[PDB]
Amino acid sequence: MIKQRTLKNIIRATGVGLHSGEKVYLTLKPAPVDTGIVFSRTDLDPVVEIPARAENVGETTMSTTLVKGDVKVDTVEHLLSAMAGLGIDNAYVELSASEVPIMDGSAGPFVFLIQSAGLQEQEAAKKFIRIKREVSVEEGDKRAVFVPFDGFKVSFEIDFDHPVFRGRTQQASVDFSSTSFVKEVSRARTFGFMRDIEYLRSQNLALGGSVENAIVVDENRVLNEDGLRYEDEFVKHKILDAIGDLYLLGNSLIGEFRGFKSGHALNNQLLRTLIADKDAWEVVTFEDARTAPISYMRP
Amino acid sequence: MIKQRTLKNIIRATGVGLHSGEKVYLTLKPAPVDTGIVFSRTDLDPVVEIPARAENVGETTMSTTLVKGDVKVDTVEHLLSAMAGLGIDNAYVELSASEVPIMDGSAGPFVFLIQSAGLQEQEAAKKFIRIKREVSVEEGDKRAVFVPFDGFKVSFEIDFDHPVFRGRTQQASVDFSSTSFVKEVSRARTFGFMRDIEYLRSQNLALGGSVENAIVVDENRVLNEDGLRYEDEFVKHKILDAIGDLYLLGNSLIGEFRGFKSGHALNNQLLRTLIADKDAWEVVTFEDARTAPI
Amino acid sequence: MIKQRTLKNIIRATGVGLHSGEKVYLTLKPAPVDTGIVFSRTDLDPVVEIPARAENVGETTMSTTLVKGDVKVDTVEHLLSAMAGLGIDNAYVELSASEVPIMDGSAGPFVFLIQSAGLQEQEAAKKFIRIKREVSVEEGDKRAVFVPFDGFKVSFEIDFDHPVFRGRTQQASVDFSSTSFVKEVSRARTFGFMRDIEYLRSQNLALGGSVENAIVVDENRVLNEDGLRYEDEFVKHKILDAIGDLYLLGNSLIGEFRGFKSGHALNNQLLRTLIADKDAWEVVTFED
Ligand SMILES: O=C(NO)[C@@H](Cc1ccc2ccccc2c1)NS(=O)(=O)c1ccc2ccccc2c1
Ligand SMILES: O=C(NO)[C@@H](Cc1ccc2ccccc2c1)NS(=O)(=O)c1ccc2ccccc2c1
Ligand SMILES: O=C(NO)[C@@H](Cc1ccc2ccccc2c1)NS(=O)(=O)c1ccc2ccccc2c1
Ligand SMILES: [Zn+2]
Ligand SMILES: [Zn+2]
Ligand SMILES: [Zn+2]
Ligand SMILES: [Zn+2]
Ligand SMILES: [Zn+2]
Ligand SMILES: [Zn+2]
Ligand SMILES: [Zn+2]
Repeated sequence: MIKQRTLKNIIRATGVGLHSGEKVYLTLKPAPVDTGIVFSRTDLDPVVEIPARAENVGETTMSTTLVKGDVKVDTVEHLLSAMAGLGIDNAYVELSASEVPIMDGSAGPFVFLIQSAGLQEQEAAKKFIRIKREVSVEEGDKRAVFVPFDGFKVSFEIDFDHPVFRGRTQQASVDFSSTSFVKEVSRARTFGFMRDIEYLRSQNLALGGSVENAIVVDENRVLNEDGLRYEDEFVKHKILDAIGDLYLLGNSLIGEFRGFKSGHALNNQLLRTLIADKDAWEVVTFEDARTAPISYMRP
Repeated sequence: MIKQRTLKNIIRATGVGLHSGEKVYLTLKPAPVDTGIVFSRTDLDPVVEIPARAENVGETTMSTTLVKGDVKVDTVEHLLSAMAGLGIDNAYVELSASEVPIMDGSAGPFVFLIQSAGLQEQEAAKKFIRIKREVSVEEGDKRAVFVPFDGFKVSFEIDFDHPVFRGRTQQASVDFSSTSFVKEVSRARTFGFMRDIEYLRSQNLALGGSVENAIVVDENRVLNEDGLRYEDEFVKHKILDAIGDLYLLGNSLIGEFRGFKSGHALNNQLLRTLIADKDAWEVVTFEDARTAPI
Repeated sequence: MIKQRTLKNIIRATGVGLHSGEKVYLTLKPAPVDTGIVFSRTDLDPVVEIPARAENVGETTMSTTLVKGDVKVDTVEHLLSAMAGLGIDNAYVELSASEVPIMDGSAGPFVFLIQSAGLQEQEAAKKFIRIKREVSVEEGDKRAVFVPFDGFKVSFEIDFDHPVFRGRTQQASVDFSSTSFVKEVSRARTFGFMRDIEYLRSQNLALGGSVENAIVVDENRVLNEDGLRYEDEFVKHKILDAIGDLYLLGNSLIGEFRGFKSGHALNNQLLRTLIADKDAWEVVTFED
């Protein structure tokens, strides 16, 4: 049987909130079978929990935001990408504030935290969502598509014609496993223009955001002193975001995603569209010695 | 006088439908005086005819689509460009499906079929639509203009800033006083991005679309093994498109067209706007061919 | 005390109207204290006056247009930039038509005409509007912002990815405590594509527009035989426009403006937003 997985131990970490600029306290905890990933606001009394599911998504402006009433948690997608990447089905993510710390702008830190906590296989079948037919959404020139595929494959293309981007890799495809996620995707940082940072920092927004947690460009060049982690870092980050946003489905996906200039809003719209078309997907498990077409890291 | 023209004989051909990926059966037939170009769906019972006229254009998303009720024929513009280019006034176009076959992505195959069918002059004056005053339309950054001109002239400019287009010819003008439609325009293939083909195919659209019927590019380079036919092939295909779309006026044009990033939608809008402005045009004939534009 | 300033003498000029292609007559005249800059349609009877104030701006399609009822004056910003740059508080600008003549497409001619008129210091304190809190507006990808600053600074960035604009300065800052408006900004000409000119002409518009009053480009190159007045002429002209548009506040600014692809419409929207946000600004005079 292909089994569900959680964390072996509790692990804690801290970092700055992108929005607040204040220190946020993060705790990852084990969770029972069929819990999924659940965020909890432990600064609140009573504590408020928000399951990481598509139906709980609120705003999708800059990051993916989860909401329950007036209570929110944003900046969820990078951590969720790491949970998806390492095959973590069940976990609690406790936070002292309304956002997951941005860390270095990638999913790398979260991969390392999960690894440090250790993996624990659980006595319950892992559920997968298999794409059975094509589903797509578009918003202007932006497109996001699911097609059937025996495995998990994520493709993405951006299109920037600014000098800084002309001739750089702007398309990539990853045939997904834990191992191809950790080394080829997880450390890809988010990115934006310095003029966009300037604009947010004026009007006192994104107070924790800097070159320390993003690739920062201007019209002509990359401004980070140490350059890029990967030549394809820009497009790899979009793949990272897509993996994280798609994990709001609540289970590992068996299929193929293709994005063109897609963002959190379109990713979420694609999920909603899939979920509502019951003919386009099925829940599957792999029992009695059968195996899944996706490879995950051994505990 | 300058006489109306039809085909001398029937001619048949086949080609894959861009949309369906299925073989489509095409027949070009002679037609009486004042018929214009009429498309006929022979797969339907009863047969449904749609005159190739500006008023009959439904959608314009990827190609020019003629519509009558729930029946449509799209990808009409490349064939219409050849009819316009060779001066065919009257003809029936019978089709087994909701699209004209895409052939090689240009008007070249239709030039052969029309010329092989032969030209037949008819005992009636050929009517022309002469532009008397400027008319224009815009949509976002896109523009389309008619300007008075003693002849027929089509100018077009595109504006792509992707590396694959930076530096390539993206503007051209053809004055048909001196210049041949067949030699200078007809063989220019349509074009687009491989990422768009991928997407369309995933939607079961463009099931017949490939490098065999388009110039296919990515962000940085032309993907076709043997590259372009002409250096200016991109912008010349836009001129081909304009000539075909403008022939939905129903008559040869005496005037100048100028497009900037104009597509089938804006082209049709220009026609509808022109038609509504009754003082911006007139119909003319030439009892002495010597008085016509060269 | 820092005093208000008007013109010393009346000065006249003529030029082609950008829209009409007709000869337009202009007169600059002194004005009393607290008049501000006032445009006058002196071709009409009775004469119609439109104060150059943010509340009187109508259309912002290609230029800034002032309106009172059905009477308009457009293309005001280049002249206004000159008035602002030379510290002219009070003046009348009389016109024979609904547009300020375009001249050479820059503020240079207006600087020279104002300079020719001479300066007259007046017996009243000059009022400044000081920015005390950040104010911002946005429209699509365009942004305009005021930030507190001890002086006057204009920062601007454009973003064109056409070959003709690549490899040029597309961002500039001017701190007017160190930089001279007259030598570093005022001569920057307006600019646009020849295809845009051709389109306007076919609509019987911009009949007076040409290489004689603009930098004209195509997709790949500058078409003017003479090149550029400054390497950064394009962005400097946007700064020039910003200065003109901002002078519709009615007084000189103490603060910093930052624009990204901001045009006349967004510039005006920023002014109207600032005016309404009373806690973000104050009027100040200087006794010494
Ligand atoms: O990767 C993201 N979401 O998954 C980023 C995308 C983003 C959006 C806007 C930006 C503006 C300027 C710079 C970088 C930017 C990236 N969204 S985010 O994680 O919420 C984020 C937003 C703003 C930031 C500013 C500066 C550093 C890091 C940031 C991250
Ligand atoms: O020339 C045309 N109409 O007159 C083409 C324009 C077009 C639009 C979208 C494309 C996407 C990718 C490649 C080429 C494309 C060309 N419209 S079309 O004749 O309907 C057409 C559409 C899509 C195609 C895909 C692939 C080959 C040929 C095509 C033709
Ligand atoms: O500087 C301006 N306003 O402050 C110009 C901006 C502009 C707009 C559109 C253009 C089209 C083509 C060429 C240049 C252009 C400049 N607006 S304007 O002063 O009203 C103006 C408009 C159109 C013109 C065409 C030709 C020359 C000069 C022009 C000035
Ligand atoms: Zn679909
Ligand atoms: Zn750019
Ligand atoms: Zn991200
Ligand atoms: Zn591009
Ligand atoms: Zn075409
Ligand atoms: Zn361009
Ligand atoms: Zn200007």
